[PDB]
Amino acid sequence: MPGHPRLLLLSGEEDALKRTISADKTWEKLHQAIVAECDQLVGIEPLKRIQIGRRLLDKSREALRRIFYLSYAWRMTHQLNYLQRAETELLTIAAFSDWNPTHFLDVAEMTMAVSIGYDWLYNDLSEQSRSTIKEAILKKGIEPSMDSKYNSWLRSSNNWNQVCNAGITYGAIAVYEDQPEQSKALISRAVSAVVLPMGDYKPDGAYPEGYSYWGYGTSFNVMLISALDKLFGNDFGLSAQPGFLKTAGYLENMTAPSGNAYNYSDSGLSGELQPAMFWFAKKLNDPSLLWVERSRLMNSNPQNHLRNRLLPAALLWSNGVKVAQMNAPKEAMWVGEGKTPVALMRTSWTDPAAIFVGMKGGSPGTSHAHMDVGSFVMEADGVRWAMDFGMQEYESLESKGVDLWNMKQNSQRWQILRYNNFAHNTLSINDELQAVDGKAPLTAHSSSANFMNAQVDLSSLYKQSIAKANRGIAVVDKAYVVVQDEIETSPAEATVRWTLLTSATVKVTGANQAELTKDGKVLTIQVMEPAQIDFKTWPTEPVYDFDAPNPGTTLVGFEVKLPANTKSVIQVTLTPGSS
Ligand SMILES: [Ca+2]
Ligand SMILES: [Ca+2]
Ligand SMILES: [Ca+2]
Ligand SMILES: [Mn+2]
Repeated sequence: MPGHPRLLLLSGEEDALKRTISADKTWEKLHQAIVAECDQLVGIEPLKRIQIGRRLLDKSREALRRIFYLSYAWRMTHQLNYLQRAETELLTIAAFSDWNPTHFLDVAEMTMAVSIGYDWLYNDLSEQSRSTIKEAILKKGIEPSMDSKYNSWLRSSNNWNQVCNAGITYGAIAVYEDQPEQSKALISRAVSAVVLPMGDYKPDGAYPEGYSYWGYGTSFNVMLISALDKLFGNDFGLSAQPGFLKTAGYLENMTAPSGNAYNYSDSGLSGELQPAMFWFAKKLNDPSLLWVERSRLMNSNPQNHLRNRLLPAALLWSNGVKVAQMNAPKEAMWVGEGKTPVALMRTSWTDPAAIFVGMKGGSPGTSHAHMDVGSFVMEADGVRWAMDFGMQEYESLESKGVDLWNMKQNSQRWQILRYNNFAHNTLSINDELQAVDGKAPLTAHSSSANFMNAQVDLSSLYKQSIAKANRGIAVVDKAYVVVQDEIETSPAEATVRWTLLTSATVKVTGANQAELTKDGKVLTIQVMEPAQIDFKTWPTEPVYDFDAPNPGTTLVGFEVKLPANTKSVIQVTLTPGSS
C-alpha cells in the first residue's frame, strides 16, 4: 500500500500533473485561479461550528473546499503559507465538539475534508498536529458511522449512501496505518453498500431524479472509485455496475444548445462545472464527453468555478485533455431507459441555432418527479419555445405546511401548479391528474438524420380514462418537430387536452395555427390532426397562495372530444421561422 499521500494523487504524481497543466492554456488558467484563491484564503478566518437549523452542512462543504484547495496548492507550489493555513483549518475543525452526526452528510463531507488534508499534508506536519487530526477523524468521523442511530444510509439507495460511504472511506484510508484491520473492514463495508444507489443507473445511465440531482451522489461515488483505483489498483468491480459509466453521456446530452438543461423533475436550468465528468472521460478515454464542460472552462468567469468544493479533482483527472482543440461529439442523439427514460435529440452540436428536443417517459411516483410523463422541451434558432417550469423552492413550501414530499395520488404535492400535468407539455384526459402508478416505457427510437424520433407508451398514465395512448416526437428533415399522439378510447368517450407551455408571445393566427414570437425569432404551431380544433390559452398565474408566480409564461393548446371505441390521432408541428 502507498504511504501518504495515498488518496487520489500519489507521492510524486504532482510533477507529471504540472507538465500537462503547463501545456494547456485552459487548464493553466484554472490552476492559477485556484492558487490565487488560496492566497485569499490565507487571510480568511477559520470556520466556526455554527449550524443553520439542523445542518452543519454549509460549514463541512466550505471546509472541503478550503482544505482541498489549499492542500492542492501546497503540493503544487510548496508555498509555506498554504501548508500553515490548511493546518490551522484542520486543527480548528478537529476541535469542534462534533461534526453533527444527526445530519450525517455533515460528518461525511467534514471527514472527507479533514482526511484529504491529513493525507496530503501528512509528511509535512508535526507529530502533534498529526495526532490531533487523526483522533478527530477517528472519533468524530469514523466512529459515529458505526453507530446504528447514525448509519441508516448504509441501507439507502439515494445520494446519502454514495456521499456517506465516500466520506467515511476517505477517513478509513487516511488513518489506515493506525487501524489496518478496521479500515479494511470499513472499505469493504462501503464497496458492498454503494452497489445499492448504483443500481439506479441501470441500464443506460439515465438519472432517475434528473439534472440537478445528478451531481451530488455521482461525484462522491466517483471520488470513492477513483481513490480505490489509485490505492489498490482496482475498484472491486464498482465502475462496471450496469449503466454507471454511461451516465457521463447522459449528463452531457442533458444540456440544450442554449446551455440550459432539460429541467424535468425537481431541477434547475443552469448547471456548473462538474469535475466528475473529467473522471468519466479519463476512465473511458473519451474526451468527447467533455464538450459542455469545455464551454464552461473556456467561457465562464473562473470565480464561478471557485465555489466548487471538488474543483482540484478536475485538474487531477485532466488526463492531458487539450480543451480548446477538442472535437465535438459525433452522436447528436442520446436515449436511455431505466426508471426515468429520456431521449435527447439535436440537429447539431456545433450550430447554436440547432433544433433540440428533450422528451421523457417514466412515472410521476419516482423520487423528485412531476406529472410530466410524455412531456418535452424544444429549442430552435437560439430560443426555448416549449419549456418546463422546473422546481419550486422547497423552503417556503415546507414552511407553509405543504405536503411536498408525499408522492401518492391524492397528495398535496400535485396541487402545486408547477408539478402537475396541466402545466407540462403532455396530455391531460378528462380533467384528471396523471396516474402516479403509471410508468411509460420508451418503446422505440431512431437517430435517422431526417427523422430522429422516440416513442413512449403513455397508456398506464391514463389507465382509467382511455384504452391506449402512445406518443412519438420527432425532428423531421432537420427542419421541424412533430408531436404525435395515438389514442384508443375505451367504450366511454374521453376529452383530451393538449398543452404547450411557453415564455414566447402567443398569437392565434388561424383556427389551427399559432405564432410564437421571442427574442426577434418566430415559431409556428400547426395542428394537423384533428382538422377541427378551438385553440385556447390557459393562465399560468397561481391557483393557491403557495404557488410561485410565473410571469411571462403562457399555456397554449386545445381540447378534443374523442368518441368511444375509436382510434384517433393528434398531430402538432412546431416549425421555426428559419424553416
Ligand atoms: Ca504517531
Ligand atoms: Ca436512487
Ligand atoms: Ca404569475
Ligand atoms: Mn416539471
